[PDB]
Amino acid sequence: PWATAEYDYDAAEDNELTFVENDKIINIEFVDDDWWLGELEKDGSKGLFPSNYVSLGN
Repeated sequence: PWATAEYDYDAAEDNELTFVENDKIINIEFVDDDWWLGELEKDGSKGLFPSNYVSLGN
């Protein structure tokens, strides 16, 4: 599925995404309970992000 960011998230590590509220994260992979892997719609970057920063769908 894809999701919409509810809050800005700033990466703190090289393997993380950085995004702002309302950005879409696509091709989500549920690799962990608290951290998911995804791809930004806006630029194709991929990485980990804390799951509570997004909400699936629109």
